[PDB]
Amino acid sequence: VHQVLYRALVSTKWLAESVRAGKVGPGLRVLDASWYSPGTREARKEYLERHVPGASFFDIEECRDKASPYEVMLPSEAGFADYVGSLGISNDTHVVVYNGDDLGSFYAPRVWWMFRVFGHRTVSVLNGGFRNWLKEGHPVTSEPSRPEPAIFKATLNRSLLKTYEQVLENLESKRFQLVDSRAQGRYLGTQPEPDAVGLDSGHIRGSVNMPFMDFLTENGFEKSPEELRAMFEAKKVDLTKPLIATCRKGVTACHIALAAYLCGKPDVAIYDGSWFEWFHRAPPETWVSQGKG
Repeated sequence: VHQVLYRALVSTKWLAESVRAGKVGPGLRVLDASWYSPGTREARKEYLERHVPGASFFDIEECRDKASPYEVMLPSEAGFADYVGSLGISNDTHVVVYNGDDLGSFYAPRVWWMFRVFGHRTVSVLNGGFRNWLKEGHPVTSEPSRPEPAIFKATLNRSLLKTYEQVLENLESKRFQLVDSRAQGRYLGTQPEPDAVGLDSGHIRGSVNMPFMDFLTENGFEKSPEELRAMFEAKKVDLTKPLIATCRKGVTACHIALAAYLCGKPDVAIYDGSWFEWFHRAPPETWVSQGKG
C-alpha cells in the first residue's frame, strides 16, 4: 500500500546551489555510483581525480553479496546499512546518486532503487549526470571526503523484488508484465553477451524489448512524463497492472521504474538476477533466441 511519490529527479543547479550553501551533510548526501567495463575505464581512479564537491564513491563491487555465483546482488540487510552508514548516511538523509557515462544514466538507477528496496524514501537521481555537470561547467574537486559515519537501519521490502521462483511461477501464472532493458540485439538473441564464456544471448518467453537507452535523450537528459507513458503503451505495456523487469544483471532495469516511477507507479519490482540467473538456473525451454536454440 503506497500513496505519495517522492522527488526522484534532481537537477545540476539544485545540488550545485545546495553545495555553496554547505547543505551537504548528515542531511543531504551525494555519491557517485558509476561503473564501466574491464579495460574500458577505471572509475575508482576517475572519481578521486574529479568529483562533486563533497561526494563519495560507491563501489558497486563491494555493495553486494560477494558470495552469490552470480553478477551483482542486493547485500544482506546488515551488509547494506553498514556500507551506506559507513559513509555517514542515516535513514533521514536524502541520497543523490549517479554515474558519469556519456548516456547520463546506466548504473545510477541500479543503486537508486537499491536504496528503495531497503525501504528508504528520500532518494532521487540526477537528471543530466556528471556529463552535463561538467558541461554545465560546475565546480569539481580532487579532495577526499571523510564523512562522520552513522547508523542506517535497513528493512528489505519484498514488493520491489521478485526472485527466480516467482518469475517462474509467473511464466505459467501470466499475471506479471515482463520487461527487459537488455536491448534488442541482446533481447533478440542476435548479439552476444560481453564478458562471458558459454553464456547465451536471448530472452524470456513474454519478454518485451524496452531498451534503457530509449528512455534517455542524446543530450543525456531523461525523457518526460509524457513520452515515457507513450513508449510503454506504444509497446502494449500496461503500467496499470503489476509489472516486473529483467535485463543482464538487473541494473538497467531500475531505469524502467524511474520511468514508471515518474509516470506514477513506484509499484514495479525487479528480478534482480536478470537473464543471467535464468539462463543458468532455468531449463532452456523457457528462454528463447534465434541463433541456435
